[PDB]
Amino acid sequence: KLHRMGEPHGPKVLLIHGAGFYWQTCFARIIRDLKDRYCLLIPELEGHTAHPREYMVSVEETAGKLGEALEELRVDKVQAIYGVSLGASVAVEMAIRGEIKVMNLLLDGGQYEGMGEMTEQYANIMADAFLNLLAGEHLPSPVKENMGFAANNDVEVLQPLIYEHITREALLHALLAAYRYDLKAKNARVDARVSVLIGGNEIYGAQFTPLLAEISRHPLDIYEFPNRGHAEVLSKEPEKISRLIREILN
Repeated sequence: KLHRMGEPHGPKVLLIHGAGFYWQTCFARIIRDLKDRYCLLIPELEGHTAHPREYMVSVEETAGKLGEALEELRVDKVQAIYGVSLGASVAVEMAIRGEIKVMNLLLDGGQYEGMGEMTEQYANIMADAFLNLLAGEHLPSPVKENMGFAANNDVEVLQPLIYEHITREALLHALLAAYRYDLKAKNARVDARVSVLIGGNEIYGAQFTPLLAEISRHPLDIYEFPNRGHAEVLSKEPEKISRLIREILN
């Protein structure tokens, strides 16, 4: 389930949303800003739809299926993948598999550790936290502070990104996939230039940049956004993501 907008023959830009998000609300403004010129391809993560017929199994299987959807459209090269949160793990995995050639990765709030048997317990907390946002209830400490929302702006920032018809099972499976992914273990190398977007209020925003740096055959570009938390630039200034994509693609 890969949605296609903008100029079909234009350069290809893939936009991959995160766990609990929705393709159509995550990237509305970005699509509007780039559709004049770019071919925007926007997948739905498994189960992130009104009537889900399946749920996510792993970052690897989601990346594999996406590569097949791209092949359907005869897309074998993309100029950029932007991925937010889990979507950044799917982007990286696409760069590693190599079915499809990837020139640039823009990774916003990626988490790539691989929690092994703690995966279940973290997924369940985060699942509940995210659904609670739909009630306007705040994230539990220390998650709230770690994600960069000590000002209690987590509801105002994240609530608009949570898919309003998401089911807990779908969200949970996506989070299990997110937390299970272990990038270090792959001993991977990517050709893509990697750019990392980091919100300055994310307490551990830079934790994974060393890992990404040994993966890329090219130096990393880091983009810092001050007083911003996890996915805050996407939520409230997606137009800066648009500008950055255009800039990197020149």
